[PDB]
Amino acid sequence: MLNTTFANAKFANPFMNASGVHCMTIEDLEELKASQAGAYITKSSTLEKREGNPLARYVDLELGSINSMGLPNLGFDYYLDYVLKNQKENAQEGPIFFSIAGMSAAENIAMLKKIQESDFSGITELNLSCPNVPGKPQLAYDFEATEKLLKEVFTFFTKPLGVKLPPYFDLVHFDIMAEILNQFPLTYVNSVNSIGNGLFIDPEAESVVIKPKDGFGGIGGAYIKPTALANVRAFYTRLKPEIQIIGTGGIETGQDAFEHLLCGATMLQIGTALHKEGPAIFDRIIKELEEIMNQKGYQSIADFHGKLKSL
Amino acid sequence: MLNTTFANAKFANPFMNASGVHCMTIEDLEELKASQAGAYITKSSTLEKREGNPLARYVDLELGSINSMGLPNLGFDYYLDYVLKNQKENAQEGPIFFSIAGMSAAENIAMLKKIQESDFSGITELNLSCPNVPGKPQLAYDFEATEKLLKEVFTFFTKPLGVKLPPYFDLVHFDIMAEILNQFPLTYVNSVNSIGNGLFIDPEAESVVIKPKDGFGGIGGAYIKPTALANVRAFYTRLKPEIQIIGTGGIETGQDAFEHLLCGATMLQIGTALHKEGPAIFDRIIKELEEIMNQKGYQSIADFHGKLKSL
Ligand SMILES: Cc1cc2nc3c(=O)[nH]c(=O)nc-3n(C[C@H](O)[C@H](O)[C@H](O)COP(=O)(O)O)c2cc1C
Ligand SMILES: Cc1cc2nc3c(=O)[nH]c(=O)nc-3n(C[C@H](O)[C@H](O)[C@H](O)COP(=O)(O)O)c2cc1C
Ligand SMILES: O=C(O)c1cc(=O)[nH]c(=O)[nH]1
Ligand SMILES: O=C(O)c1cc(=O)[nH]c(=O)[nH]1
Repeated sequence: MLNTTFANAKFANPFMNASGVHCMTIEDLEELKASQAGAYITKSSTLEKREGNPLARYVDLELGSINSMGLPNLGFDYYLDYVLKNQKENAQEGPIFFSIAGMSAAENIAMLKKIQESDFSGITELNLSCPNVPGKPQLAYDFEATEKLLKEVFTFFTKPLGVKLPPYFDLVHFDIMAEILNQFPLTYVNSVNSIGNGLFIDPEAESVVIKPKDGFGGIGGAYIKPTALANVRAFYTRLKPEIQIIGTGGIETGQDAFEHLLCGATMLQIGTALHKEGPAIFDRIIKELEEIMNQKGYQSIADFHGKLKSL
Repeated sequence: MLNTTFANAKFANPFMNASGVHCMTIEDLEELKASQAGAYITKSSTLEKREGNPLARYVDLELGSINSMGLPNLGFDYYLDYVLKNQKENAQEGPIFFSIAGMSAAENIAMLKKIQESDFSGITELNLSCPNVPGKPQLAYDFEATEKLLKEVFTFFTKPLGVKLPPYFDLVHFDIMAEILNQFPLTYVNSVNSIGNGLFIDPEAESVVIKPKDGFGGIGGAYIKPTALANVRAFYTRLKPEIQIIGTGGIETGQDAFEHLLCGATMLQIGTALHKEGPAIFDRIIKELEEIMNQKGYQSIADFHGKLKSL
């Protein structure tokens, strides 16, 4: 019942990991491949391998998570070599998704050229929102710099490309961004990365709980669902239908997933809850969603996709 | 133990209602005066009375609230006449706070000129984040327009003035705004208004839960505490010490208040939790904070104010 078409490919169900979670090593990626996820995405990579930030850099909270990982990753070539070899042995009803988060515009262009030049036939996700690098305004909060980068990208990049966006909080920003993105042949937008630079405090110790950046980190989980649904819905009513949506933020239960799909998401990614539970989450949440659909008489996601009702 | 000095005035404790909650009529305001709040603030006003948005416009949520009130208020002259008459009968160890939220730059200047010309001797709060008017980018997300307005204001306004800001999510935005505000003789900044334009869905009805704006509204409560603490802390390490801070966002318990004061807030405001519980919240949360302080050996807020430790 959760069969999905996205970016002209067929998936068994819309669920994926969110970039950054369970997707750093080839071993992690093979575990996602073995799970019941519909599709999976690599850790956002940079040209050089990176150790990332000092530890403690991820903390589980009652209502979600806070992190400032610092883009720890094994480097672009490691992920590219893995996906290229995994295309060479044909199996996943499913392109692999490949996230990049260069430390500059130049680095993102350089990685996109290598992807474009390679045989990669999967789907690439450009991270415009990589939030826990110290010293850089999220690129997707600078509308002019975003537009300039995308213009340069689409002078050469003809393979399927989505962008990973930070949350926006003002309807006029949704208007401005949809006007920028609508001029390109983008495959998708992925809404939302972490809510940026929140703070969690241990009141007993009177201190922050993560080490980097004086304790400020991206917030995920149940704290952010209201903003994530809003971002998915607000782009769903504004983007051209050529650009589809991946919804990420606060997905733990089948009900949370239902809600993103009702707003207009086509694939769904799970971050915080997958961190906590491990890839057994995918079997649990697919069953929760199917049970919701069965109670409502729904046999396919097209029965309620995008059909959130106003009052 | 909770005696506080702020804006050169003395208050019995730092707690207040947040603007918008329990502060629309004279009767509401007299109930906050009667309660144990240390101080209180009026509903944001406009020059003309406004009925505000269609109903359902406020909803209680398990983790906070969503609202799109539309700035329902009884109009500037009604609040000004009330505070002016309440200054005339001398009592509150405590200036009243007066919030304004003009529908334009002109209306805000017009109301500020009336306050400056009146005998008002309390404190004014200029709302730069009034989020549920349909058709207007939050003014405080437009740094150029914010700076231009504040420049004009401080050509004439000599009385104690604070600004109510929306949450920021990028450390560079904290830098830009602190640079703008630090050039003025502002009394305070009040961080945070709601998280803007979030969405809450009833999955059984498959619809949004508030009427105006296709169900998008400001989010308050426990959802937003990580963001509000970050915004208080980030302005506390950047603002000149002349500009003090009011923390608002997700305060329900003594521990939540403790955390905001640890970040640097001097006064605290309670929105969602006061909506739910009514003015008896002030007695409860004062006692909770006092108990935390007693357990730590603290006899005054200065023992821990702003002393949040990094790792
Ligand atoms: C541990 C961690 C690492 C993250 N790293 C990335 C990453 O490399 N790239 C990406 O685009 N987002 C990353 N994020 C953001 C997630 O992809 C997702 O957008 C965020 O956690 C919102 O989802 P959630 O509520 O399910 O956690 C990361 C999140 C987590 C918790
Ligand atoms: C019912 C509603 C009305 C609001 N109206 C205003 C108001 O007129 N002006 C103001 O500056 N903020 C208003 N806000 C925002 C609150 O002052 C406070 O910034 C927001 O609720 C965050 O606090 P909380 O987590 O304690 O709710 C209102 C909030 C509530 C829920
Ligand atoms: O690796 C990081 O810290 C990271 C990247 C990103 O895009 N989002 C986030 O929450 N963490
Ligand atoms: O009146 C409104 O809707 C209101 C104004 C404000 O500044 N903040 C908010 O949450 N609601």
